Amino acid sequence: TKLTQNVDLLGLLNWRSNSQNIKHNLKKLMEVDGGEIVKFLQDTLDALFNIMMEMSDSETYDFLVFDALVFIISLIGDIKFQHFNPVLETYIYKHFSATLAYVKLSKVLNFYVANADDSSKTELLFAALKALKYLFRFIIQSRVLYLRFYGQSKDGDEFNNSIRQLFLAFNMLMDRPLEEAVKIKGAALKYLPSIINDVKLVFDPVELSVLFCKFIQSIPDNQLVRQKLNCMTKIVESTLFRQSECREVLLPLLTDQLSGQLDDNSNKPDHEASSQLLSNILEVLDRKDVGATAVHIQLIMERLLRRINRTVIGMNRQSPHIGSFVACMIALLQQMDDSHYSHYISTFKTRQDIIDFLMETFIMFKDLIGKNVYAKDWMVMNMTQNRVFLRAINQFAEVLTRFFMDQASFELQLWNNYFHLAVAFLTHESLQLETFSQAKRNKIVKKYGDMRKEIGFRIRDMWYNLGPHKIKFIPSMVGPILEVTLTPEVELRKATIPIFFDMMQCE
Repeated sequence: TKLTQNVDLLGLLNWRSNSQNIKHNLKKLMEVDGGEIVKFLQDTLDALFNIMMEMSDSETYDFLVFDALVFIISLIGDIKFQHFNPVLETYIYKHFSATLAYVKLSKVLNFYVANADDSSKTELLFAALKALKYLFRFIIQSRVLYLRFYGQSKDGDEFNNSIRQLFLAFNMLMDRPLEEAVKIKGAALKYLPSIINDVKLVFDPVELSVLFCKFIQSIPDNQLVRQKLNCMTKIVESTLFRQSECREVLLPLLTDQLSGQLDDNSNKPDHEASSQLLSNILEVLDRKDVGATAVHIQLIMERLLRRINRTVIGMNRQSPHIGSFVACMIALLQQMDDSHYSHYISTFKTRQDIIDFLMETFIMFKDLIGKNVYAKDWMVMNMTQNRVFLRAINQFAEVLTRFFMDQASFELQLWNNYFHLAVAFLTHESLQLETFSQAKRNKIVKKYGDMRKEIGFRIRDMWYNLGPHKIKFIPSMVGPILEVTLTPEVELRKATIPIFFDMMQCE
């Protein structure tokens, strides 16, 4: 476990006397075995730093050493080599002693990205794309080491610049024709968001946000849809916990790309990745102490609901992962508050437009409750979505009231649809269902109450409020009110039968 079989390594150990073959040894490093390396890799790192504080004037050696360490870390990525990382970070954060190397390293990266069209530099590029996370971690450590060693950076600004220009070269690669490096472009988008949680330390988070923003617009906007979605997933994942000052600026970009995903009619395959976004975004929104988001959920509401309803009427087919999108929209309006329904979801364009939107939503709810997308074993989340339907459909009852009694002296037909939903929802989850156990009864009751009670009371009181237009309704609507009157409970049945006498007197 100490004995080593290699000449390149050993000569580099006394590179101080092998000051000549440093170039040669470096040219010979690409075939040094991983086992040969791992024994004293950190020691190679220290010798490497000695080289870089001394012989930086051989920026040829900067390239060579750079690719050598990239080869080292790419080696380290393997399952055979996942295990040294504790030693790695220990050295990086206890014995790493490089101060200005990070400048040189970012510099070499910028060279490589600049010289990207060269096929000989392509693989060095792509390997660096793989190792970006460690590369940046080391550049962080070297930079902050320079910082403490010098107290502060008189020129940290030009460092931030280094970041920006390097980003710009990246941007123009994405502007460059795809056929050059389509693979490495995907690899880029994949591995860049690694660096951001380390960018946190030494940077303006808003600037990083807008950086990746510009990056995203730089995409050829008919390519790498799955790839870009996974990338932006890794973005939304991290540093969105540092919410307010990246949320607000990333978010519009996020909506742009997902709404491009919305309706192009090539949209069909990305469904999965769109679902991941939709999910992660709003669930971290519900992640409590990330910050205040009611406005933010408000925005997402505004410009994604009619969208997603259309979507899942198109995602309609039961066989696919439609249910995931269901989870999305429910959780949405679950978190999202009544106020926000009132905000603009109440406040759409010319009235008949919102009327059409509502009728679509209702016939969707009918498509949901009838033919639930669930195997009846997820009754937990099933009951929950019952709750959110309860709440949302309530709020829709109130909007239809506040805008659609005889103040709108007319336009009273849609309520047939309405009450169909009202009952069809009411038309399951009955006494025998809880009867599966007493535990089943009481679990449902304690956790949830008896939703049927207030469902009935809502239909009841809105029936009262329906006004003398009831005459337009009775003979048709008499169907459903028997289901509710037949409801196996006691109370709401007592509150429900009088409806008979009510339209009895109206007629």
